[PDB]
Amino acid sequence: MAFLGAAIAAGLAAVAGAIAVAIIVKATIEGTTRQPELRGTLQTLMFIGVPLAEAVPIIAIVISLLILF
Amino acid sequence: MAFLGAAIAAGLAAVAGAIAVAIIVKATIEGTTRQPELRGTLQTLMFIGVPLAEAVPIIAIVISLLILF
Amino acid sequence: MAFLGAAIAAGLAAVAGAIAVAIIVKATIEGTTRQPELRGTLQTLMFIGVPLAEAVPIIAIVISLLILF
Amino acid sequence: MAFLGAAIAAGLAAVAGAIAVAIIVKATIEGTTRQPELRGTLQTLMFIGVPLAEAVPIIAIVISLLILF
Amino acid sequence: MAFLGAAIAAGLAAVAGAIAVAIIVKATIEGTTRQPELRGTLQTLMFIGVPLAEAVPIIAIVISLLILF
Amino acid sequence: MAFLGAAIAAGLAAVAGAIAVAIIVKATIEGTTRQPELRGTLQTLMFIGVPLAEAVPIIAIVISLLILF
Amino acid sequence: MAFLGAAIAAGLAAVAGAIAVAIIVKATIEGTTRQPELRGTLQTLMFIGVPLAEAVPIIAIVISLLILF
Amino acid sequence: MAFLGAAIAAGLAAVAGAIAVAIIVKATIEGTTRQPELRGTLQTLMFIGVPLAEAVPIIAIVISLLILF
Amino acid sequence: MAFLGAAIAAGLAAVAGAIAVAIIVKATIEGTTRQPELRGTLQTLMFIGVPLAEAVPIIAIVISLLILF
Amino acid sequence: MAFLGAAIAAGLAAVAGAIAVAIIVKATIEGTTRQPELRGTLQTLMFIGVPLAEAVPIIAIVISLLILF
Amino acid sequence: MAFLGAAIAAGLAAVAGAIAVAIIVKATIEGTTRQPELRGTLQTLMFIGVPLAEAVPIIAIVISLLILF
Amino acid sequence: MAFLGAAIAAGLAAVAGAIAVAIIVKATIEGTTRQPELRGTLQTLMFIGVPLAEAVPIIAIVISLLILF
Amino acid sequence: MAFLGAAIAAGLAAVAGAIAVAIIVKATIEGTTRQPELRGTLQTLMFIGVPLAEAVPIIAIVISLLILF
Ligand SMILES: CCCCCCCCCCCCOP(=O)([O-])OCC[N+](C)(C)C
Ligand SMILES: CCCCCCCCCCCCOP(=O)([O-])OCC[N+](C)(C)C
Ligand SMILES: CCCCCCCCCCCCOP(=O)([O-])OCC[N+](C)(C)C
Ligand SMILES: CCCCCCCCCCCCOP(=O)([O-])OCC[N+](C)(C)C
Ligand SMILES: CCCCCCCCCCCCOP(=O)([O-])OCC[N+](C)(C)C
Ligand SMILES: CCCCCCCCCCCCOP(=O)([O-])OCC[N+](C)(C)C
Ligand SMILES: CCCCCCCCCCCCOP(=O)([O-])OCC[N+](C)(C)C
Ligand SMILES: CCCCCCCCCCCCOP(=O)([O-])OCC[N+](C)(C)C
Ligand SMILES: CCCCCCCCCCCCOP(=O)([O-])OCC[N+](C)(C)C
Ligand SMILES: CCCCCCCCCCCCOP(=O)([O-])OCC[N+](C)(C)C
Ligand SMILES: CCCCCCCCCCCCOP(=O)([O-])OCC[N+](C)(C)C
Ligand SMILES: CCCCCCCCCCCCOP(=O)([O-])OCC[N+](C)(C)C
Ligand SMILES: CCCCCCCCCCCCOP(=O)([O-])OCC[N+](C)(C)C
Ligand code: NA
Ligand code: NA
Ligand code: NA
Ligand code: NA
Ligand code: NA
Ligand code: NA
Ligand code: NA
Ligand code: NA
Ligand code: NA
Ligand code: NA
Repeated sequence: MAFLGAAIAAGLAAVAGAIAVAIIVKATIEGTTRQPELRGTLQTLMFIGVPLAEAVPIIAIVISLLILF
Repeated sequence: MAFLGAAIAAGLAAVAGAIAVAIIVKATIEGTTRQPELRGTLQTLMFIGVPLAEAVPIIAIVISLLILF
Repeated sequence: MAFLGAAIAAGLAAVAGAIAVAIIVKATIEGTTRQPELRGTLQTLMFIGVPLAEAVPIIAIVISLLILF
Repeated sequence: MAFLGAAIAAGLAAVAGAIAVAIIVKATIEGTTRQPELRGTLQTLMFIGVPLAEAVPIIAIVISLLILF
Repeated sequence: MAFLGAAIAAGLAAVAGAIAVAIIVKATIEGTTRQPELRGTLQTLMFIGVPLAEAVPIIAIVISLLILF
Repeated sequence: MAFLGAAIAAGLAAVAGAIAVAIIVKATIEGTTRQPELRGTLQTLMFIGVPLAEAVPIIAIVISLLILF
Repeated sequence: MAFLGAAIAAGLAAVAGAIAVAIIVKATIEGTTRQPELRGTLQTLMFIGVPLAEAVPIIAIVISLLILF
Repeated sequence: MAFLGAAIAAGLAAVAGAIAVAIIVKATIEGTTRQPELRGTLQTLMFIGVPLAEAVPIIAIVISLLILF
Repeated sequence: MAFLGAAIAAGLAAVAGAIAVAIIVKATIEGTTRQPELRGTLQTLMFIGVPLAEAVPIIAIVISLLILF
Repeated sequence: MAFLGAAIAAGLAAVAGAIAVAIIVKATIEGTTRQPELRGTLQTLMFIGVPLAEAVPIIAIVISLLILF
Repeated sequence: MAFLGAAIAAGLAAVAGAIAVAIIVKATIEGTTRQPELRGTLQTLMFIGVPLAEAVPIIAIVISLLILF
Repeated sequence: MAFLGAAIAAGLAAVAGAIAVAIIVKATIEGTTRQPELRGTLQTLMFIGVPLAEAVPIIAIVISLLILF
Repeated sequence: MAFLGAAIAAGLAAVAGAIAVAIIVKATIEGTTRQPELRGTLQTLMFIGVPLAEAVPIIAIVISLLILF
């Protein structure tokens, strides 16, 4: 039950984080394609946004380990 | 049952928080691409919107922990 | 059952709240990118809309805590 | 089964009400962007539509409370 | 089972009624935005349409109460 | 089992009836917006199509009552 | 088991019939809007098409009652 | 199990057949609006396609009745 | 288990078959509408494709009957 | 367990196969509509693609029978 | 359990393999239609891509068999 | 439980790997069609992306085997 | 439950990572096709984005092995 729990928590967090980053990274690739001169502005948005999007997935991962220990 | 509960809360919280942020960050990246001159305005919307979107997912994380402890 | 229940309520409230805020903030970012003069106008709608969209999710959070305590 | 029932009613009602509101608010933001002279008219539609959309979710919340108490 | 049933009936009715109302209201807002002269005509379609969409969700709320009591 | 059954039939009937009506009403709001001279004509199709779409959801509500009583 | 079965059969039949009708009535409303002189023509296609789409859902409703009785 | 099986078979057959016919009728309505001259030609394709689409659902309904009786 | 099995095989076969045919017929209708002079040619693709698409659903139907009997 | 297994393998194989073929056939019909001179070319792509798309669904059918027998 | 296991690996691998191939082949057909001069190069892409898409679906099929045997 | 596990690992790995490869191969085909001068550029992108996308599904396949042995 | 747990974590991790990488690689390909000069800029974004998006999926894989061993 602890195993199932930890797995569901880890599993959903993986999906959460991976898709979220992918959406953001795509956005900056498309924007950069549209406006090469905004490369740096766009990249900084990516670097701010990724951590924000991974925050709760990371927490859920931690909880996943707490369930396992 | 406590493990499963906590996993579900954290897992769904992860999905909610991560995707929400991505939608918002993407919108911001796109907007800034269309209108570089609006950078700051759009970044303010991001910084306001992100916390607002995280609020309930964060509360569900607190509940996930209350279930575990 | 109480743990499982508390989780289902909080988890679903997280999704509901996070996604609804994303949709509203994204529309606000988009409206503003399109018509920068309506920046304040669109901001006011975001500030009215968000509490409205969070209302039921927040009540579900309370019910979650009630199920738990 | 009461906890599970309460949660299910409350969580679904939260998804229902939050997303319904997001859709209505997003329409209002899009409409006001295109036709700013109509902001009042549209805001009235939003203030009518929102309560209408929240009606069954709230009754489900009330049912969630009856299941608990 | 009475609790689980009542909650399933009420949860689904809320999803049904709220989303359906949102869709209709959105349409009315988009329509009124394109053709402001039609605002009353469109509003009458909303007021006729909303009760029709809510009809069966309301019946299912009654059934939810009949199962609960 | 009766309770669970009645709720599944009522809840699915609600989703069915509410969404279909919404689809049909949206379409008549959009059409009326594009071709206001067709107001009456389109309203007639709405009034024909709504009962038709509600037919089977209503039989299922009846079956829902038969399971409860 | 009979109750569950009757509910599943009737609930799936309601979704089926209601959505199918909705798709056809919508197509009819859109078509009529684009070509008002084909009102009768298209209305005939609706009246042929609806019974065809409703056919199996109605059989499933018969099976629902056979299961209930 | 027989009841639940007959129900799954008939309910899936209803979803399959109603949606399938709706897709085909819609195409026929859209085609006729686009190129009204082909009314009869498209109607023939509809009359050929509807029975073909309905074939496996109807067999599944028969299997439903075999499971029941 | 036999009953449940036969119903899953048959119901899934029905959805596969009916929707596959609809997609192909829809395409043939759209094709014919755009290029009336290819009527015969597009029809022949339809008569080749339906049997091909229906091939595995039909086997699934045989397996459903093997399970029953 | 063997009946439920055989039904799952077969019913999934049916959805896999039917839908894959429908997607390929539709693409052939659309291509032939747009470029009638490529008829034979596109038809050969269809005849290579369909067996390939069905290879795994077909193996899943064999495995389904191995489970029954 | 062995049976149910083999069925899930096989049906999943069937869905994965068929749909992937359908997407790749549809791409080849659409591209060949737009730029027939690239028939050979697009066909090489497809003959490289299809096996790569099938790699893990085929391994999963091997596992399904180890589970059975 | 082992069989079931192994099957969930391998079937999800199959879906994951297959669809991902299809998305990438499709993108390669569509781009080469728009810009045949870049067929080698695009193909190098494809040969880099594919192994990356398969990394985790391949590992997950290893795990599936560990579970089974 | 350890087996089932490890499989859920590894399988969800595979879907997460595969799709995220694919979305990103697709974006890179589309951008490179639209703007061949940015080839290297876009490729760097891809080499930053991929490791990022696979981070949490990799942690879930690690967790999958913990659960197993
Ligand atoms: C458990 C299932 C996991 C996978 C669920 C689906 C994964 C894919 C999610 C991403 C889908 C949406 O993409 P996107 O980049 O926002 O497109 C934006 C397109 N524009 C450029 C026009 C804005
Ligand atoms: C349980 C697993 C759940 C997986 C959830 C995955 C959901 C991903 C949804 C992301 C897609 C939405 O993207 P977005 O930025 O709103 O743009 C959409 C509108 N435009 C393209 C025009 C901008
Ligand atoms: C476990 C289940 C998780 C569910 C996750 C579902 C994610 C849904 C995300 C929805 C994102 C899209 O929103 P939106 O901007 O209103 O549409 C865009 C419309 N425009 C084309 C006008 C821009
Ligand atoms: C279990 C949790 C489920 C969460 C599901 C969330 C889904 C939210 C999707 C809502 C999408 C709302 O976009 P829409 O009204 O089509 O925009 C159309 C705007 N234009 C008319 C300008 C194009
Ligand atoms: C259990 C979770 C349930 C969540 C379900 C969410 C469903 C939301 C679907 C409704 C999305 C919008 O649709 P609509 O406004 O009719 O069309 C869009 C209008 N245009 C055609 C002009 C773009
Ligand atoms: C239990 C959860 C059930 C949720 C079910 C929600 C279903 C909502 C989808 C129905 C709204 C769709 O609107 P529509 O008029 O077809 O526009 C679609 C956009 N076009 C007109 C361009 C096609
Ligand atoms: C549990 C069941 C939940 C209910 C599921 C709801 C499904 C709703 C799907 C209904 C979608 C409406 O399609 P349609 O109007 O034929 O397309 C119109 C396309 N054009 C307007 C661009 C031509
Ligand atoms: C349990 C779920 C039951 C409800 C499922 C609803 C499925 C709706 C399927 C789609 C219904 C209508 O789209 P369609 O006729 O394919 O044309 C769309 C493409 N065109 C715009 C070119 C015409
Ligand atoms: C009951 C549970 C299972 C229900 C499954 C129902 C699924 C029905 C979905 C049928 C949709 C098929 O649309 P179509 O004609 O290929 O057009 C698609 C054209 N575009 C891709 C360009 C939009
Ligand atoms: C039990 C589960 C059953 C699920 C059944 C779902 C079936 C839905 C399949 C729908 C596939 C539709 O794709 P398509 O028409 O090839 O794309 C058309 C795109 N263009 C027109 C732009 C080329
Ligand atoms: C449980 C089993 C359910 C299986 C249901 C699988 C349904 C898969 C349907 C997937 C069809 C996707 O088509 P596609 O190639 O992306 O075309 C998109 C056309 N354009 C790129 C031009 C826009
Ligand atoms: C059991 C679950 C089975 C799920 C099967 C999922 C089907 C695969 C996903 C659907 C196909 C996604 O096509 P894509 O090339 O990414 O976007 C479209 C490319 N354009 C930019 C041209 C629009
Ligand atoms: C077991 C269930 C597994 C389901 C996995 C299904 C995954 C489907 C992934 C398909 C997502 C494709 O999004 P994307 O590449 O951003 O297209 C964006 C194209 N535009 C920019 C034109 C919008
Ligand atoms: Na973008
Ligand atoms: Na945007
Ligand atoms: Na918007
Ligand atoms: Na509208
Ligand atoms: Na319409
Ligand atoms: Na239409
Ligand atoms: Na059509
Ligand atoms: Na077509
Ligand atoms: Na592409
Ligand atoms: Na892109």
